[PDB]
Amino acid sequence: MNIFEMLRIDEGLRLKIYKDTEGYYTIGIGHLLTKSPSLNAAKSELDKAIGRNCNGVITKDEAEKLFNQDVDAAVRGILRNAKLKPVYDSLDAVRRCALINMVFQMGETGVAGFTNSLRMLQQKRWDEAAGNLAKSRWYNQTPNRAKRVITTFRTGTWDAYK
Ligand SMILES: [Cl-]
Ligand SMILES: [Cl-]
Repeated sequence: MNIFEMLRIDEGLRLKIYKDTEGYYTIGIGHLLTKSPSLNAAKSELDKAIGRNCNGVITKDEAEKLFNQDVDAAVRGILRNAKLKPVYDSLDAVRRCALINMVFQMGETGVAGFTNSLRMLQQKRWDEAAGNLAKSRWYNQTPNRAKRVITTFRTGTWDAYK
């Protein structure tokens, strides 16, 4: 199991514009297009992103290309962030994937806001961090996905995805 297989399980694959769990315009493998309410604002963002007139539809290949960018952007953003980098460096390979997963979903700023949970991960207090992380809107909004990520951090194994 690797980061890609993990996110693909969590986000799914859709070749046509759709609305995410929060009502936003998305495509492919969890690629947010716009928080605006317009479908047209989404269709324009999409074409800017692909470099063609897509009219709201893309190929698998295009979806993958976007996914490669997003994962890379997520890893670079963690490494660049003063709050996140130290956490990432203190972690083992499995737990590292769990932090990337959060960052891809919620953005660097959002994750950087879980101060307390971040401090406990850095301290290796697995049970207590799992417990604090569950106390969030994130967990209340997408419970099955958050539980998967949380188990990843508690255990250090790929059990939830298996
Ligand atoms: Cl809460
Ligand atoms: Cl969920």
